[PDB]
Amino acid sequence: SPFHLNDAVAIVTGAAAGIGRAIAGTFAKAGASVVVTDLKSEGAEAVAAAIRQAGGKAIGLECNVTDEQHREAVIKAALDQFGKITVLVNNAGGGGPKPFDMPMSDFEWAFKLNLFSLFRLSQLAAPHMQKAGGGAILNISSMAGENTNVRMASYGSSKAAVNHLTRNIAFDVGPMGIRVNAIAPGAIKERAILKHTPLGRLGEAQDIANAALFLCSPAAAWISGQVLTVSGGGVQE
Amino acid sequence: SPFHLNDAVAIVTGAAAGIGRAIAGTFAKAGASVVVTDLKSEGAEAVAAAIRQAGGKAIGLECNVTDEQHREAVIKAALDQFGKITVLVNNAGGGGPKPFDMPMSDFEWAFKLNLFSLFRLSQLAAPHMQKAGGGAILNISSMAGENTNVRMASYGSSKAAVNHLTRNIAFDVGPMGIRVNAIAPGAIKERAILKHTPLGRLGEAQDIANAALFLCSPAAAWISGQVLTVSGGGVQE
Ligand SMILES: NC(=O)c1ccc[n+]([C@@H]2O[C@H](COP(=O)([O-])OP(=O)(O)OC[C@H]3O[C@@H](n4cnc5c(N)ncnc54)[C@H](O)[C@@H]3O)[C@@H](O)[C@H]2O)c1
Ligand SMILES: NC(=O)c1ccc[n+]([C@@H]2O[C@H](COP(=O)([O-])OP(=O)(O)OC[C@H]3O[C@@H](n4cnc5c(N)ncnc54)[C@H](O)[C@@H]3O)[C@@H](O)[C@H]2O)c1
Repeated sequence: SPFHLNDAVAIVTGAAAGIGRAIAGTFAKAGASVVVTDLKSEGAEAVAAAIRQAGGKAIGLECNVTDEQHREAVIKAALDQFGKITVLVNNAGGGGPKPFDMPMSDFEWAFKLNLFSLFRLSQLAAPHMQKAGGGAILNISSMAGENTNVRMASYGSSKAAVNHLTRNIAFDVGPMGIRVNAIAPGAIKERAILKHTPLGRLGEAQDIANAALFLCSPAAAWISGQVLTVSGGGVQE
Repeated sequence: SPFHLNDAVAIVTGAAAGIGRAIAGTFAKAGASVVVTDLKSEGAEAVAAAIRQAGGKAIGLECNVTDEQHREAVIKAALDQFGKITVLVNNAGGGGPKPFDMPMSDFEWAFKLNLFSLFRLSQLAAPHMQKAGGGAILNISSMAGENTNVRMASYGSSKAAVNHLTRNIAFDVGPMGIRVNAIAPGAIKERAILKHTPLGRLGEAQDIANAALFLCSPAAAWISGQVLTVSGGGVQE
């Protein structure tokens, strides 16, 4: 079936917990060899070890995605261990509400963490994807990227930039055989949140991971440049 | 796995050819009992017979989706044949370039065919989907819904209303356990088209059917109100 990742090699960032952990484990179960990375070296090792215990192939490494030396070490470790790179999941990111008069370093950090990092990791992975005959990049954005609200100058604008980068670089890397899509996750684990969620329950990490698996699999081979919101039907961030 | 449709009953409209035919055959392979419907009675029967011959469960019926008597008969036949309805794929639609000074009968027909039909079928299916424990509605839209161009007054505007209807009614039926999503196909089957298509190839019916299966399966149980464009990375109609 096209919904598997047979013979894939997937790098997942921010994968020690939450969404990134669920994607790592789901991708391994679907047949991918997984390079599990996280800011915290022990958290990444834990998830890679759990994947190996369950029968999958995985290694875990420390990677601060804002550190160019860490980025290059992940690319090299994927190639040394598994010989190619075909999938990159840019899940590491962060931030949140901040006042309009925030220090400029806070505003700039949001772009370094949420945007400059993945872009650079996309640059680093793309030639190896092309040489492997194609691949898939997946960016984890945020519903703040399409929404408008108070205290969102840095978080909303940096995640919107992730969305627009996704749509644009699909044109650049399509001819290399590479698809690029994004997922905007909703609230993943109260009564207030449920009032704005038509499906009436909070999201699970597995919900994001199932959509990630689709967008990174051959079942989505002709889908690129899309931002898919996984929110239970809700629109409010 | 979450990408199967076991014990589902899916109504697919406009399913004698093209995208609807691929959805019907794909959904049956994934486990659904399929009610194949089309304006052309004999085309729908041929597709259902091929599904049965491949080992699936299907019946074929005539249904002009613009005819309220046909819409009621299809709902009743799905319940009479399989006892429930859990998936509705509103694929029947049409239209195309028309001059700005078109007869009003042409302008209104685009809304009768592309929008009023699917709204009514969604109304008729929804109470049965709730009694069956929940369900999924999938609307087949068009990239003309979000694009802007000449000669698009009726086709572009009516397909855009489908996109917005999808997002809005997800709020209404979410509490009934029903998800509503749309797929906007691009160029599904030249040099000019490929020039604006990053992935370098024309779209196939099976590309739409693979996305349809994802969005109607438990793998997308917390995805609603989305419009997924399947276009090879392209943005132009
Ligand atoms: N606003 C929203 O709607 C929303 C909601 C949830 C998640 N998200 C996005 O999803 C992604 C994952 O978030 P989450 O909620 O699962 O986070 P989480 O806190 O559950 O886990 C994040 C993981 O990433 C790691 N990490 C943090 N900074 C890092 C860095 N610089 N380099 C590498 N790894 C790092 C952490 O150690 C942690 O293990 C993020 O991009 C986040 O912005 C957005
Ligand atoms: N604009 C785009 O980019 C684009 C491209 C492809 C498809 N689409 C959409 O996808 C859907 C299917 O398109 P396709 O290319 O597979 O069409 P198709 O011509 O291959 O087949 C469509 C089927 O629908 C049936 N049909 C026509 N009118 C009907 C009616 N009133 N009631 C019931 N059935 C009817 C036909 O008999 C035919 O079997 C349509 O909604 C179409 O608008 C849009």
